[PDB]
Amino acid sequence: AVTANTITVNKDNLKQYMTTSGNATYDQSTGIVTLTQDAYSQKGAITLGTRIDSNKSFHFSGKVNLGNKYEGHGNGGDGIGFAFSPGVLGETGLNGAAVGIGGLSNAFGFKLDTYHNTSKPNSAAKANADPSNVAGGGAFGAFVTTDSYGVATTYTSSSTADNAAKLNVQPTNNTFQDFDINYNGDTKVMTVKYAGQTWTRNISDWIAKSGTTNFSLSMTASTGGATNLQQVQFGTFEYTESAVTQVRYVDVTTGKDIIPPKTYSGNVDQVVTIDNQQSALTAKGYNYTSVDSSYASTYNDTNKTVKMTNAGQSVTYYFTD
Ligand SMILES: [Ca+2]
Repeated sequence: AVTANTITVNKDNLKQYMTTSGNATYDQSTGIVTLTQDAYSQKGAITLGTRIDSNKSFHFSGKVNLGNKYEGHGNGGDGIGFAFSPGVLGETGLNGAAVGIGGLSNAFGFKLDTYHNTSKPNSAAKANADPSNVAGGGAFGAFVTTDSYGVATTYTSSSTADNAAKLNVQPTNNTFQDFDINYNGDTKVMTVKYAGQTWTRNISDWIAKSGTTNFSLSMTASTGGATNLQQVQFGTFEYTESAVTQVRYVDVTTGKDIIPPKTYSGNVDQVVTIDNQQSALTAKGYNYTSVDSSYASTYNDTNKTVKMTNAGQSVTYYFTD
C-alpha cells in the first residue's frame, strides 16, 4: 500500500537523506550546512539522495547566510544556487557565474547572487551575464533556467512577481535570514522568500521543458577570487519520493516488520538490485517463505531487481519464525 513516502528532512535526519560534497560541512547540533567558508576558491554542495515528485508539493523552510560582502560592498561572491535537475541524482552545478545551477541541463531553480557578472562569462562558465536590471550594486535574487547544454540564464520579466530583483536586505554582516521555497504540486507554483522578499512563478513550462516530472535537488555555493561564508540552516525539507522502491520484511504470521522497511532510491529507468536480506533474517531465526510484488510491476524475482519508475514501488518479503 505504501509506495512513495512523504519525507521531512530535519537537522537530525539530514545525513540519512542528503549528502554533502566538496568544501561543505555540516553541524548536526545546529542544522547548519556550511557550503563555503569565507576564503578563496571554495565549492561546496549538499544534494538530496532521492528524486522529488513535482506532481506533489514540496517545501524548504530554513535560513540562509549569504555572507558579508557583495557587489559594490567588498569583494563578495559567488552566491548560493538551489537547483532542480531532470539529470541524475548527486550531480551539482558549477562554481562562479553558474552559481551552482549552470552546468546542469534543462534545470531550473533560484539563486542568491552576490557578485554581478556584468560582462559575458566565458564558454566554460556555463552562464550568460547577469542582467542589467540588477547591476550597479547590491546582491540580487532570481529564478534561473539552463538550456540543453547546461548554460544558465538569469530569469527576467516585466512582472514584479518573478523578475530578478536586488535583495531588500543586503548581506552586510553574516546574518542568517529566513529562506523558504514552497512548491504546490497541483498548481505547479513555486514561491521563494528571502528575508521578507518574495518571488513567485508557475513553473509548469520549465517542468515540461525538462522532459520529466521528478527532480534531483542540490544546494551549491562557491567562491572565486571573491568570497563569503555561505550557509544554509535546516530547518526542514518536505517532499514526496519519486523513483523509489520500498522493501518490507514481514513476519508471515503476525504481519509485522521484522526489520525496518528499506527504501531504495534511483534515477528513472535505473535497474536496481534489491536485497531480501535472507542471511540476516536467518540470524534472527527467520526462514524465507514468499514474496508479494503486486505493488512493484517491474519486479524481477529471478534477478531480484526493480526498474525505478516516476512513481514508487513496494516489494514485501515474507518470513516465518
Ligand atoms: Ca553572478
